[PDB]
Amino acid sequence: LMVKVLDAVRGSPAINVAVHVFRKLTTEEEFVEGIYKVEIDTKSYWKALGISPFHEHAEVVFTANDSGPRRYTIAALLSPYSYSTTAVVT
Amino acid sequence: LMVKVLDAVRGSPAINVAVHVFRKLTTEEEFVEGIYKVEIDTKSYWKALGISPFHEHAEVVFTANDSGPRRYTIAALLSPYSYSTTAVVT
Amino acid sequence: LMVKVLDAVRGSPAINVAVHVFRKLTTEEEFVEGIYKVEIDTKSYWKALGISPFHEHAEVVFTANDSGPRRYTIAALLSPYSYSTTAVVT
Amino acid sequence: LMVKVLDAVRGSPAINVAVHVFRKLTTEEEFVEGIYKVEIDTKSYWKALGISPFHEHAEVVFTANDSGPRRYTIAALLSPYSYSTTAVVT
Amino acid sequence: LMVKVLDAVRGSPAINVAVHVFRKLTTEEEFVEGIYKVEIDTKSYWKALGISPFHEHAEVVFTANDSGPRRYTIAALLSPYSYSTTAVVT
Repeated sequence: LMVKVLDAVRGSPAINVAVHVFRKLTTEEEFVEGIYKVEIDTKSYWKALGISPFHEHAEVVFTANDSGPRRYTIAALLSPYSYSTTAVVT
Repeated sequence: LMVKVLDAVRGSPAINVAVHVFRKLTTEEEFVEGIYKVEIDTKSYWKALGISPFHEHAEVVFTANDSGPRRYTIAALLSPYSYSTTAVVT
Repeated sequence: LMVKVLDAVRGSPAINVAVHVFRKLTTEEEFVEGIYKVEIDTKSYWKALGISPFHEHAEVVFTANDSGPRRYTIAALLSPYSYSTTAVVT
Repeated sequence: LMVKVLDAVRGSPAINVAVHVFRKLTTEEEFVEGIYKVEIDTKSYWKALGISPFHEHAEVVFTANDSGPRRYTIAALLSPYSYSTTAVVT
Repeated sequence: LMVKVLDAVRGSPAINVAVHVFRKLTTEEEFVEGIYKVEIDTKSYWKALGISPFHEHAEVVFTANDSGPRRYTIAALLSPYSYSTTAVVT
């Protein structure tokens, strides 16, 4: 096994490189999560409550209200640039 | 095995490279999640509650209300550029 | 095994490199989480409450209200640049 | 095993490098969390309450109110730059 | 095993390097948390309350109010620069 990336560079590039080499209730093992990973406004309400939740008798009301004014302005996500003009105006 | 990417570069490129080499209740193992992964406004309400939820007797009302003003303005996602003009105006 | 990244560089590049080499209730082992990972406005309300929550008798009301004015202005996320003009004006 | 990154550099690059080499209720072992990890406005309300919470009889009201004016202005996240002009004006 | 990063440098680069080499109720062992890790406005309300909280009979009201004016202006996060002009004006 032998990988080679970007051996010779002349100039001024804008580079995003990720080299991953692998050789060989909730269970996760022998992994990698989130190599260049972006989460914007990620919501998780109920996750992995437990072994025995709400088992015998339960009266549950679940109101999830996502509202209100929300502005997300991203000029560049995971987007390298060179000799470029990036601007957000208002 | 031998991979080769972008051996020689002259100039100023805008590059997004990802080289992945592999050699050989909820269970996930020996994996990779999210190489250049973007989640915008991702919602997960109920996930993996548990072994015995709401087992015997349950009275559950589930109201998921997604409303309200929401503006997402992304000029570039995973989109490299060179010698370019990127702008968001308002 | 032998990896090689960016052997020779002449100039002024804007570089984001991540080389990962691997050789060989909630359980997570032998992993890596968050190599160049961005979380903006990430919400987790109820997670891994416990072994026996709300077991016998429970009266639970769950109101999750996400509202209000919220402005997120990011000029560049994980986006290196060279010979570039980046600006956020208001 | 032998990795090599950025052997020779001439100039003034803006570099973000992370080399990770691995060789071989809530449980997490033999891992690394947060290599170049950014959390902005991360919220976790109830997590890992305990072995036996709210077991016999519980009357719980849960109101999570996220509101109010909030401005996040980040000119560059994990985004190195060289020969560049970065500005936030108001 | 032998890693090599940034063998020869001529000039004035702006560098962020992190080399990690590994060889071989809440439990976490044999790990590293937070290599170049940034938390801005991170909130954790109830975490790991205890073995037996709210066990027999509980009347709990939970109001989490996040409001008010809040301005976060960061010109550069984990973003080295060289021959650059960085400014925040108001």
